[PDB]
Amino acid sequence: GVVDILKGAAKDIAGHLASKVMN
Repeated sequence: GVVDILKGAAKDIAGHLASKVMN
């Protein structure tokens, strides 16, 4: 289940990062 935790983390990190890409 570690993946769920790790991946769930990338979502928050990559989420904010990719947020600027959408523009």
